[PDB]
Amino acid sequence: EWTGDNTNAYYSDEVISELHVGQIDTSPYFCIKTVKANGSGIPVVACAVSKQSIWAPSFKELLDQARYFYSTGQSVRIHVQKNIWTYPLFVNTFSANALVGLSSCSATQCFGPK
Amino acid sequence: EWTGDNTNAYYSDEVISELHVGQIDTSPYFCIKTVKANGSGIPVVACAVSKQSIWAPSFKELLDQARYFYSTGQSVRIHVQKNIWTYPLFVNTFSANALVGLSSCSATQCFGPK
Amino acid sequence: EWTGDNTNAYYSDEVISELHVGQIDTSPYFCIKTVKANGSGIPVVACAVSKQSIWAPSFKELLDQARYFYSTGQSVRIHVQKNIWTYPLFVNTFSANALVGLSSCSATQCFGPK
Amino acid sequence: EWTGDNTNAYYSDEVISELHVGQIDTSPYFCIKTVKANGSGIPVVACAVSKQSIWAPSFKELLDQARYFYSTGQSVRIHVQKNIWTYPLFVNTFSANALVGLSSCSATQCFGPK
Amino acid sequence: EWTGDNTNAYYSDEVISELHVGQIDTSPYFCIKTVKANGSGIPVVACAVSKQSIWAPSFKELLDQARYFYSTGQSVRIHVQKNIWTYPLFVNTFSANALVGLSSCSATQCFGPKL
Repeated sequence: EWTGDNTNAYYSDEVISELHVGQIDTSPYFCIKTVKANGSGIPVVACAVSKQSIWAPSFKELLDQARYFYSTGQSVRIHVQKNIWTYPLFVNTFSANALVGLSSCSATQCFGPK
Repeated sequence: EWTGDNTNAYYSDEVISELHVGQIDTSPYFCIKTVKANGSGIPVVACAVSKQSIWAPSFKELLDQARYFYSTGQSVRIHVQKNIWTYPLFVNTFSANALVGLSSCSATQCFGPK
Repeated sequence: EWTGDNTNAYYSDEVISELHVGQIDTSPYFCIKTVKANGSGIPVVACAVSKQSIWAPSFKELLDQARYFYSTGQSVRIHVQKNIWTYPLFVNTFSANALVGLSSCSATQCFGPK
Repeated sequence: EWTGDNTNAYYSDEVISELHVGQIDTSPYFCIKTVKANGSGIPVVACAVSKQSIWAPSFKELLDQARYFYSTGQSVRIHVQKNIWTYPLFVNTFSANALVGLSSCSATQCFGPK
Repeated sequence: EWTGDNTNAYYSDEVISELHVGQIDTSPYFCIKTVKANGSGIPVVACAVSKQSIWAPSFKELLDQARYFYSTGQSVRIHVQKNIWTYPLFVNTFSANALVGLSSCSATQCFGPKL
């Protein structure tokens, strides 16, 4: 598995606009909301859940990095794997996307897989 | 269990105004105090205790997130479970509320369950 | 045991003026110096020793919180247990006080036990 | 082995211009892009993979230090070992350089091996 | 052993002017360069190596603290044990000093062991 696998989805030139932390079924988790920096498009929602999914090893790295990029409001590419979380009420509040990666974006390019 | 369960309570458009750390019965703990950004209402007090209650696994995550929102002073939704802590001098100093989640808010919406 | 036990001492409306990190007998330790915000009185010195005493589990939490309040210079309540540390030159350089809690005091009262 | 070994390469007076975090084969990883502070030359790309290569033990230290130097925009010397990473798609997006060390610089010199 | 043992050395009112992170012989390490705030004397270099020397338990504590003091530029007292590291090339680039403690200073006194 890799953040960059073409079975994962990504969204470029986004800003993390909201951050949430909680717990589900013994797992601390966090979710982020991101919107296009130019103000267009539809928001993206993705979550990371501690000890849950193949992406569990990266939970702390992603939490720390989402925190940083959130605090600067800088433009980023968000990488997700769709249809991972299955609790329907959780999915309805947030989404089923597992967050799998984060890349800074310049005015010209995003530093990550495409 | 989930932050979003309707057996938990929540308060929106609050700011973390005080923060305390300590230890009880060999467990690190922290408490926060939040007030409405607009000055109305009464304060919310909630505590997390590192090896107590079902919310134990997210102690560190909530401590780090509470520090972040405290240092920025931004408006948040605080999620609590009432009537958890039982030590009377502790409850009277702070409250019986366990802290179970923190959601950032924009001017119009809070990014978390409701 | 609890930060708020009446066998412990506390000093309100202080600021953290100095911070030291070191090691003794294979244990990381830190100490802080605090003074009344208003200049009155004498300083308080207290240390946490990572591997020693019932307060050991709270070492990291206390160090992280000591660092943050040190960096802001905001008013705090410092909570200590007196006469616990024993190495004579250590006590004489610093003190025999264990640091057992830190409360913010940005308001009328400090947010912690008294 | 050592960051300063003959058989590693280094590039001085660089600024960390991009940062990416992800996961590959159960291992969190991060990559950075650096460019010369004075605008000259060609960008350097280097990655660290938490469970892989002889540099694995330093993953957390390098991640934290890369993050700090990124957040400050300050001039650094970057040390890499060439031809480490093998997954072709990964190398194409980023590079095969393993990050093995970061050194801060002043105007004239960098504090690290030469 | 103790940071404050009189067999250790210390340098008061120093500014942490450079910082380096790397790896050696399986261990993450970091080194710092300090200079007297008043401009006098010679720079001090000291290093901490994860899981090496008696001071290994304090590696993360000292790294975090060295980062903080490095980022502020404030005046500090640096405590070292001399002649600890033996890698020849490593010592040539940096020094043999193990970092064993850091103390903040006011303009008139450092909050740490002396003598």
